[PDB]
Amino acid sequence: HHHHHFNLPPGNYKKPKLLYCSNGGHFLRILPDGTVDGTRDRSDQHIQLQLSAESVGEVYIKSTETGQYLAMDTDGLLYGSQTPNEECLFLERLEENHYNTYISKKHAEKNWFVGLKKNGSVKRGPRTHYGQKAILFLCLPV
Repeated sequence: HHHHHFNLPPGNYKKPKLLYCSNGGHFLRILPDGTVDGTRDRSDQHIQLQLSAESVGEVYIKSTETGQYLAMDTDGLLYGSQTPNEECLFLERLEENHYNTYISKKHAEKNWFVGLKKNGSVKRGPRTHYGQKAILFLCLPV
């Protein structure tokens, strides 16, 4: 049983990508200390990510620089995990036909997305929802 639709973006896990949030034009970054936030500096060595498919529609977002896994905790907070756990899986879905959205699999029913606010700060799960511009990402080439 699904809580969401199954419109998926075509395969793009071959090479490393940059998760660009159109909302404020920031790049998703996972700092060495496990901190996650946004930055417009495309030359930043920590915005380069590598997605991997676990199950059709399920992905892992990993830092090529530090090797950390993007993850969302029970309070809806994003962080960088040293090991893959059930909080690192995201349902990568197509939104508005051409954007990408990443839903916490663990909290899929509550509709918790990966989102960046216009000031580049990470948005909290419960504060995200369909229809926002913070949940709309685009995988750009490194």
